[PDB]
Amino acid sequence: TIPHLAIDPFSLDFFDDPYPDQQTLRDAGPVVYLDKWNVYGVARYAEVHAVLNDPTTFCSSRGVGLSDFKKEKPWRPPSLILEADPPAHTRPRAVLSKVLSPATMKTIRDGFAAAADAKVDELLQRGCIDAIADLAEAYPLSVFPDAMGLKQEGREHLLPYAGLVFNAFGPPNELRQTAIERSAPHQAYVNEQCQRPNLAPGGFGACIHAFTDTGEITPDEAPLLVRSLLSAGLDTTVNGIGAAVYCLARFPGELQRLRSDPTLARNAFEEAVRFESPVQTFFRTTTREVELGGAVIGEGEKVLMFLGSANRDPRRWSDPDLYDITRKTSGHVGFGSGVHMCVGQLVARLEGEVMLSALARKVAAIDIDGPVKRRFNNTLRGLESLPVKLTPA
Ligand code: HEM
Ligand SMILES: O=C(O)c1ccc(OC(F)(F)F)cc1
Ligand SMILES: [Cl-]
Repeated sequence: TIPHLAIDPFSLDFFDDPYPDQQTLRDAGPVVYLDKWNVYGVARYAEVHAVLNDPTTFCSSRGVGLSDFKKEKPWRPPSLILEADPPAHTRPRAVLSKVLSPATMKTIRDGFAAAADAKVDELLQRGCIDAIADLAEAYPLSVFPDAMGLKQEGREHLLPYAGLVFNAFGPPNELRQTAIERSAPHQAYVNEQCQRPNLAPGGFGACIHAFTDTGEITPDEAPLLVRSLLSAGLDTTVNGIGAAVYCLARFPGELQRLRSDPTLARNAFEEAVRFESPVQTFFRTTTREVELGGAVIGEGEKVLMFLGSANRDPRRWSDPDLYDITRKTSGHVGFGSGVHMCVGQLVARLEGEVMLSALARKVAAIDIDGPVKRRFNNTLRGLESLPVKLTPA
């Protein structure tokens, strides 16, 4: 009843061009079995959305990577939010929601926008730049560590640590094994920065620790919640902004529409998140036997959700393979859906908006002018290098 496929969604060939295999996964059936890793897969929008929105049946506390925490030791102590189910999930989630709230966004928006404008002005002086290292990486590095309250020393550990976290959700392939082999110095740095004395006043980290007297979290929960922001808060935005710039570079007609109305910046970023889906995949684990799209899945089974495939499913989207900055993007699953839906989405959207606004106002053309190099990661989709020429407006 359930089709069995040999596709390895964590192979370099798949990462290099996932779209044919993602159509094969969608068209084989609503539920497939991936023989390579002994997991179920759902690649259509309908089933991905259904799984995300039944956290009781499709839980997160047994891990959202391939590894089942009931069978293996987690590579690091479980996240108190990402790798927790209700009710344990609920109060840590509420704390992060209030730490990354609209009021916080109002306090940081002016500085984030000034840094975006400054970066684009700087890049225009150089003309030919690498849109990854010099923009998608450089801009988040210029605002987010400071917004966390991190000291300057050791920030070079942040992107390596994030690459490790996202590789570690994958199966035990070479990408994951190599990441873990090199992890010790990055874990040491990150864990140390999570302690209250090491987080500067008024930043996200200090605000988490300040919430430890309301009865929502205790002081011993705050370091791991800081760890969540140091795991998820930087490399995601790097690949979100990189996706948006890559989209504008490939689709000059959409850059031209964005220039003509810079208030489309926020939706142009949201559409880039749908179109590229920088966070490609997450797993759930079934807590009971369950019927999903005509399939009977037993208890204790891993289910792989293809978020990027769901965001390209023609059953849900018109012209899914087109980048359209005025698309009605509401409902895409690039930030997830339901109780775990990205708690940092207001930070991600703020960064993406102000960067695309700066480009819209200052840049007339974005032309790829060198070899494009892809970066391979078990969970993240994005580029290693994107050489572009920026023409000033
Ligand atoms: C374009 C940028 C981003 C994308 C595409 C993205 C994607 C996602 C997705 C798909 C989830 C759902 C995980 C699941 O269902 O298991 C999630 C959750 C989460 N994200 Fe984001 N994220 C981004 C930026 C950020 C930022 C900037 C932060 C923090 C500053 C952040 C922190 C988190 C946390 C802590 C969770 C776990 C929430 C929970 O389990 O309740 N993310 N993200
Ligand atoms: O809590 C954490 O450590 C954590 C780590 C990664 C993560 O990934 C993404 F969902 F994509 F943002 C979310 C949360
Ligand atoms: Cl760690």
